[PDB]
Amino acid sequence: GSMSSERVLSYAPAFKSFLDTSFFQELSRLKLDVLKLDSTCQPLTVNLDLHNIPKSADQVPLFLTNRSFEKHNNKRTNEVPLQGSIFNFNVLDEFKNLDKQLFLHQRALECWEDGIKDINKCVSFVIISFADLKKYRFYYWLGVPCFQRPSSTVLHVRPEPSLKGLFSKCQKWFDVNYSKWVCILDADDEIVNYDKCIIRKTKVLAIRDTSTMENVPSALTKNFLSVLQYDVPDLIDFKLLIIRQNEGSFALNATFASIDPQSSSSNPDMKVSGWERNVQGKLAPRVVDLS
Repeated sequence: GSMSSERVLSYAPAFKSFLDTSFFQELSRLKLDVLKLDSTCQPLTVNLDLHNIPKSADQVPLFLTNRSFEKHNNKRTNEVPLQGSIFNFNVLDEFKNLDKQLFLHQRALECWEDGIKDINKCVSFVIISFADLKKYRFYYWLGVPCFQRPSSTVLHVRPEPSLKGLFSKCQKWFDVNYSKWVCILDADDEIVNYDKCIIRKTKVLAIRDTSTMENVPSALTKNFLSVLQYDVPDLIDFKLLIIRQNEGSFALNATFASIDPQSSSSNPDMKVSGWERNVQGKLAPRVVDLS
């Protein structure tokens, strides 16, 4: 807290769920075929439209419909595909008593394992559900596994406006490279795919951000920064670009720091979070009456 404008970076939830009636109708149809099972997990695909996020939003909407259950074969115009899954529980008591922290931690571990192989694959979402087919009442809860490893590492940042010139090229790069969440500068300031050997030298990382909150990036940022630390353990100071398709991109002069002296360097804890808040702002399932 000596440099002016130095702050610890804070975050916003990565997505907001919007499940339309066709999603619940399809969930219902499919559930009728698995009544003998205690639970099922089925892949989902959604299309993110980072160019047309409503002004009223705080983060990108995650639109679930009947089509989300379908195999996605081709990209929709101006939209980025995101894979997730739905875990449907046929016993309401199990839906309720499932330890949600453990469950999301398990999801996060898979994102982590994917991410340390390819940083662009550490993003996902999960829906847990119970569907009362008699009442046509549906309980659901969106989780977006966000992991901070080490749990005790924070990111100190201040604005780096001298980098603002890069925003346009980053927007265009993310448009073209629709399967990627991050890009970096190479040693000649060309925008390229993340490469752990290049970034260790060039130290400039840009992220496709899902938040629209001013100066506050998506919590998904935590995932990317955890992978970065694993990839480049000696990296302390670097430049971080938070890229949005609106006018809200921002660049940061960033510094990793630990708030725990007795923290394990060989076996750091991973903090996991990302359950969506419900209509009342509580960390609990949402309930929809479709009858």
